Order: sequence, then C-alpha cells, then structure tokens
Amino acid sequence: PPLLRCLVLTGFGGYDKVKLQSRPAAPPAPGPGQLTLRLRACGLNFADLMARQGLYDRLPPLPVTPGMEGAGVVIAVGEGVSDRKAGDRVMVLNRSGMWQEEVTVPSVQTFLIPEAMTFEEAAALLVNYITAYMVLFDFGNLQPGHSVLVHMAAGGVGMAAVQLCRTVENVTVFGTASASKHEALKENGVTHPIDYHTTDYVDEIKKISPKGVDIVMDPLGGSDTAKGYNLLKPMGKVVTYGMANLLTGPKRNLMWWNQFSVTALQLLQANRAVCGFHLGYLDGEVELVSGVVARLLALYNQGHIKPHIDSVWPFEKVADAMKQMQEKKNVGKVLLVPGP
Amino acid sequence: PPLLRCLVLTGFGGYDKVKLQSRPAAPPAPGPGQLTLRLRACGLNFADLMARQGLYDRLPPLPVTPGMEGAGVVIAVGEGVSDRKAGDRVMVLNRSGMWQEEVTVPSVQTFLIPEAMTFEEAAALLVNYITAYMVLFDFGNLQPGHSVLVHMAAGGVGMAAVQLCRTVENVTVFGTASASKHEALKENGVTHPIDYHTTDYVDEIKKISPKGVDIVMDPLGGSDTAKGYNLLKPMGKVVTYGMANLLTGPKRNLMALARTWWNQFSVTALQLLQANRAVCGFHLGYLDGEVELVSGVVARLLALYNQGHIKPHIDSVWPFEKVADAMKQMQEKKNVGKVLLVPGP
Repeated sequence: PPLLRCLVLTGFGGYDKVKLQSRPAAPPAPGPGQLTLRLRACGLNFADLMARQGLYDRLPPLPVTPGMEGAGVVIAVGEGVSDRKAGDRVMVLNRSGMWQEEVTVPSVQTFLIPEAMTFEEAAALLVNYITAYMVLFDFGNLQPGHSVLVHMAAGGVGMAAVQLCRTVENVTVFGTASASKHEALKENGVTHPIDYHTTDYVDEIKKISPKGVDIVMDPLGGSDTAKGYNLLKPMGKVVTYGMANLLTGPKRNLMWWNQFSVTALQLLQANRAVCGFHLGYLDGEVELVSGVVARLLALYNQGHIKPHIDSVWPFEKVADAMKQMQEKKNVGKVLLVPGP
Repeated sequence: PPLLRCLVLTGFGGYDKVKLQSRPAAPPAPGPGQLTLRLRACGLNFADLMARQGLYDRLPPLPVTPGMEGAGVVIAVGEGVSDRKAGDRVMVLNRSGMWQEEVTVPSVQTFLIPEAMTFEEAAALLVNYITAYMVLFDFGNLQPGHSVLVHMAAGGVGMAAVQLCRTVENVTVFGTASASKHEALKENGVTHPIDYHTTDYVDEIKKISPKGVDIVMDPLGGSDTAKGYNLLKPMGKVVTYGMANLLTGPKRNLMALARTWWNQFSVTALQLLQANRAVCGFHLGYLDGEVELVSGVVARLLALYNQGHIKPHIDSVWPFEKVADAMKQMQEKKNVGKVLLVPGP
C-alpha cells in the first residue's frame, strides 16, 4: 500500500486523543525555503502533553499532527535552499507535525546532525538540552562556585541540566527524583539527591545550604515555584520552564490556584530574579537559537554531553510512551518511531 | 576648637530635614577590625533621596547620618587589620554614616584608591559602577551583540552602565534623557538618544529595533517598569533598581501602605513562561553584608579603570552647608554624572 502513516490530534484531552491516520503517498514537492524529510525518531516533551490538553496557545487548529522535535533524513529541498540537500541527517525543531512518517518543514528550523551520533541521541538532544542551556546560562548565568536546584533530575531536561552543570567548575547540583533513581542521580552527576515524595525538599536543602541555592530550575510550577523563590540566595534566579505539577499531580484531568505572583519592589528589595522560558514560544530568533545549537554540537563532539534514552515506542504505542512520562516512570528520553 | 562636621537626617520630608551638625574631634580609637578615616569626598545617590523621604527601608532610625559611599585617608587602624595603614587613600562603601568628616568602619569595607584616581572620582565609583556591573552582567547576562535600554543615561548609574556596555563588543545602547544632555550621551557611548519628555521612548526604540532590546534598566519604577517589560526581546531581562518616578515633590514624606500595591508592576509564573522574558530586582542598599561578592566586583572594576575602560564623570561637588542645593540638583534631574559632597567650607 502506497500510503504514509501519521499521528493526528483530533481533539484535546487524554492519551486517547492521538490517533493513527493514513495519507496518500505523494511525491515530495517542497516549496521555496521548505524541506521534505522522512522521520527516523521523534521526541516526547511536556509541551507535547500541554498541547494535547489544549494549553499550547500557538498550536494550529485541530485536527493537527503533534510533535515538536524530530530527527530524520532530508528527502528533498525547495528552490533557494542551499544549506541542505537530499540524504543529510537533520534534527527538526517545530511547533507541530513531527509525529508522522514524512513532514515538510522550513529549512531554517532544521540542523545537520554530526556523524558518530545516532538518530536516538539526535531526537533526545534539541529540546531538552537547548532548554537546559538557555535556563542555566542565558537566564541563570551559571558561574563556577554556584549552587543549582534541578527539579526532576531523572527526567530528560533534568539529566541534560545535570550534565551541563558538570561542564562548569565546582557546581553544587541539587537533584530531585525518586529514591529508586537516587543512585543513578549520583551516577549522572548529582551531588545531593533528594526525594521530594517523602520529605519536603526545602528543609533538606536549607540544612545543607542555609541561605539557599543560586539557581532554581522549575519544570514543576505552581506552589513549588513560590518555594523556589524563597530558596534563592542574593542575585538568585528561579527559572520556570514547565508545568509538571499540573500534569503529574493528583488531577491528571485538569480542573491551579497556586500561581506565583511577584511585584517589582519585592524583587528590588530581595535582590532576586524570576524567569520564564519555553522553547515553543521562542522560534523566529535565528542567531539566538543557532548559537545555542552550535555550542551544543561542539560540546557533544568533545564528549561532554550525551543524550540518554529511556525508552523508544512505535507510533501504535504512542499512548504507552506518553504515560511513560506522565507517571514519571522514565529515566532519560522517551522517543517515538514510525515503525511497524 | 577643632571640630568634625556631620550631616544628620532629622526627619522625613523636604531638603530642610538634612542638617549640618558638629562634634568634638576626639582622638581616633577604632576597635578590633575597625578603621578610622577622615573623608575627603562623599557620594550622593538616589537611595539618599529615598531615605530623606523615608522610602529607604534599611535606613537606621532617625536622627541618623545618611550616605553610602565615601573617599578619604586612613587616620587610625584598629586591632587585627594588616591590609590597611595610616596614610592610605581608601574609598568605603557602607549602609549609612558616610556624610560626615570622620568615620570608623570595618576595614573589610574599604578599598585602596589608585594613585592616578582623584578622591572625587573615587567617591563616585563604588555605588554607580557596582550597580551597573551587577545589573548588566549578574542579572542581565550581557553578551556581545546585545541591545540595552539605559534610562537616565546622563545620571551616575546610567553613565556607568553606558561605559560598561562599551567594553562588550557591538552593544547598541538606547539611552533616555532630556535633549539638553543628549550630546553628553553620545560621547559616553549611547547609540540612540531618546527624549522621554518630548517623545514616547517605547515606540522610538521600536522604530529602530522593532523586536525590542535584550536588557532594560529601570531606575524609574511604577508604570515605566511595565513598559520595560514590553520592550524585552526573547530571553530579555528587565532589572529594576530605583523608584525615580516617585521621587517628585521633594517636600512630602512618601511612606504609604499604598506604596506596596498601587502602580506596582506584577507578573505571574505562566505570564513569564509563555513569553520569554525575565524580571529582576536589584538594590545595593538591600545587599550589604556579603563582602566577597562586592569585593570581587570592585577588583574587576578597578582593573577596568586602570585599563582605561571606565572613567567616573563628576557633575558637581558641594560643601555640607549646601546639602539641600546638592539634593535638588539630583532631584530635579539637572545633573550629568555624579553629585558629590565635601566636608569643609
């Protein structure tokens, strides 16, 4: 059968909203500035779960193919495209459409993969490590001697942040994950693993550092964000980049009053900083993202970062992939493949 | 009868509340770790104008001698102090007490003045340049190719920030001040001068850079803070370090419970997350006690000075008896650079 497979989001809601639909195998004809490519692997992000629940404000109208990060092979390029050609391995960063067999994207949103890196590391590199880099360095301005709190240090962005913190001299890493992963945390580079499930991490951090930490990374959101503000040392920065507490909390069917708010004078008198980052709402900045991608690839070629994979799932098991992240059962990156 | 002169803030209100008093010149006896020194010059900041109207929460109870930075000669060394000796030219950064002829301060809060540097430039260096360095780099994370909005670019902190931006390559600096000072801006390193009194600086910036700027420095506060938030590029940071919008009407006491919520910019976590901006707050007055941080910053600043990369510009120096004429000089925003104080007539 000369058909292509695609994952489509017909409605907003639970895991069942992602359906497998067919398409008429057609000859690739990307327009000017475009690029048709077949996908080898796809990444699963928390922004994907936010979009599936309807909380991505820049999502195209339904029905639409989900997926924001992919990795595959260029099959064709349109007129005016000289930086890319057929057969090149590329990492794609988009707003939607990455969870299918074949996709046509703007060539500006693709980046060539260096050799010796598999597609699995490539699909596990873009979103997580770009977010960790831009949170730690662009906003957090990570320096030697600093102290960092990394929430969900076992997750993809968490492990990425731990590895990136190991690149800076004398960085105290506070990692939060289940006790079953604590050992692995110390393997990943975490200095003090803390289990937020049994005890309150604020006191566990205050007993080791009474004044707090320099940087706080908050993919949790809600109440924890407030906590992250009060754990800040002078010149400290709390950077929120996710809503894990919303999708991992007791209400996995959302219906939060714990939204943190601050005034300008409160920050002026506390000498603290609040930051918001989300790669989905950032595209359009050519140099801003290209420099980060280049520095990440250079760090990779020096053997200093290596995306770890937790599990790979076919399209037919996309649900089993998403729940794998929803119940926080993943150690690494959850991937999708368009395989039978 | 040799006596020492002091400036004492006796009440909250107009310029008349800061009065010049005197005391007997007792022999200097600094305690352990202390240092007694006679001040040649003292720096006037906007925090002092806030304190005179009661807006400086960390100010000691009245009556108190205000002033955060001074520059003079060490006259007595307390016990345990070995890095300092008599005759040393030092600039000192404290929370209060610097508007007088003699001070006994912790030696760890003083720094040796370079020989090629005058006392006036020394008393004009610490507060403004420390604020500019920590705003642009610690919070703003200034990088080459960035764009910075420097409000009150003719002020002390503003000129310090412009000089500090000129050390990073290809930094476009937007400065807002009245036209009468625009010339002084362009030589200092401002790329696009803007008159906030005759033009709307937001759209004036957007005409040159439609996506905004990378860093915003807000000494104005209030509604302007909100504007600084809406001029931020992706990954942009707005750093508030003053409340110049409130410091009009120098004769009233500005303490109010409504200072906490009225015209106060507020933001939520999701609002910052959906955008790609950050909101920062800084105030050196609410920051003392951490000597290692500030000492590293001061060492870097003195290196930059000796390399000819920064130059403290002086607007005017005033005797103590004209402290009022000093304060209005900064309160009416007629100064280009630093307004200083000198003890003697």
